[PDB]
Amino acid sequence: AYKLVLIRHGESAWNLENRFSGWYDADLSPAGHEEAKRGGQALRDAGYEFDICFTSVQKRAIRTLWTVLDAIDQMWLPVVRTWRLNERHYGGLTGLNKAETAAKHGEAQVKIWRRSYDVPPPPMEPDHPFYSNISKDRRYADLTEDQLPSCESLKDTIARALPFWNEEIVPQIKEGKRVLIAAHGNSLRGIVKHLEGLSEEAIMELNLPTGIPIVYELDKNLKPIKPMQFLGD
Amino acid sequence: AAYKLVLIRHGESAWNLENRFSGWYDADLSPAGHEEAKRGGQALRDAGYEFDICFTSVQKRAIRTLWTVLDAIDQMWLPVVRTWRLNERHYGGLTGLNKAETAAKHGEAQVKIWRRSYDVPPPPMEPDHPFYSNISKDRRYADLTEDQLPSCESLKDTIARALPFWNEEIVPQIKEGKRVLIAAHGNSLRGIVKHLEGLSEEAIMELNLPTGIPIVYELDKNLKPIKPMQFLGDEET
Ligand SMILES: [Cl-]
Repeated sequence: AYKLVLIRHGESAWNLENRFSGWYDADLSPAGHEEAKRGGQALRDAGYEFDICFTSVQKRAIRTLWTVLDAIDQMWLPVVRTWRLNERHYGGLTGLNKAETAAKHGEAQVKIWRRSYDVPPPPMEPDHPFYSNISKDRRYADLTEDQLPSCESLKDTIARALPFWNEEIVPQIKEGKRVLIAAHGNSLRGIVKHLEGLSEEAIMELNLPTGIPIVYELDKNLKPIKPMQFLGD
Repeated sequence: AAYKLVLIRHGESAWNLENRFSGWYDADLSPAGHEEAKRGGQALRDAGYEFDICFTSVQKRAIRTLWTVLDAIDQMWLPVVRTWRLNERHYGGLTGLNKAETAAKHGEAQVKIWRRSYDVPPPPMEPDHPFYSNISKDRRYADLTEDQLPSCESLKDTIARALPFWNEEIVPQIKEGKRVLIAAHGNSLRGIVKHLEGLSEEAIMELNLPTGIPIVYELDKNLKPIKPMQFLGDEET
């Protein structure tokens, strides 16, 4: 019965300003850092061991992983980073707060986005304040023109995250390697929806806790044998 | 030049504080060693250095130095490759002893040989040794063949198992134009330097690389260094 472990990073610096970060590379707030320390301790106390870790190219996820590996004394483990585990690309809303967003786009469009699985946000246009910061970052230089989003619905995020699951994480699990994935709410949502065969409405209702190891027990077909469980007190 | 290569040797370890031989023991950085890695990463920030792939050992003093550097230069997203072949020199049965216990147990004639000799090993680390199961039975070495796991290493041994990684995994990256950072240990970095500069056994045993200092190489199309190694930072350091 394979064991798989997910962890979602905690509060960021832009949460403290209630700003949409998306692909903006906000660091953890001091408290999000503390959350990751606690998640680490909870894996230490339970005696968890891994053989390989996956994360995004965003530092709130990476620092969460680093904190956990420090806590469980497995700093030596192989680490693989991919943009395909990044947060959902919130396009033109990147950097705005909720008030600014409602003023610019309307309460109507806002409710549509909050409820919808396949309606993207506005694209990040070249005049956007963070257009260069994100879409001209080196770390994305290898992506083709069609892979680099200017915005993403949840469906888009999941559609680009699941190829990485199948391509690099599934082979490790098949070999018996114990996997730890440190990433973001929306990419992990993709993983959860695929593992559990959830519906659109279901996954959009699922909200993953932060800083808490999420444990999956998988059968030989990598199908969950029971619902996800959490680690801690 | 054709290529830029940066090396960095980690600072003080927790066992440097007890004057104990570390080798493959996975001692963490002391607070001063952590501070040194911060200063080196800052010197890389201020010079605006960029990397595309990082190599390091499987020892947390090297790894943590690398993490601190990547943090300082806002490049935590870079691919990181860890390998035992960049590990510190394995000090065999001397692991855990201080200088005085080593002299008492082994004698002045023997330590004198051990300090001036490129290719005489320390005593092997036997199963009765207090750190044998901590090191040799660490699951992180469980994929090494029997002949690869050392019980002890001369400097020549360390260099001998470091150079194949340099040749097969690092050199292809350099030749692809990728800008490499290597965060490792004095004796493994010594291997890389001796191969890069064609230094003699004598010259490499007299070369002590500064800790916490970015070491910059400019290499030609044949990965030959075009000038002496350079250190980045305030003149003070
Ligand atoms: Cl890493």
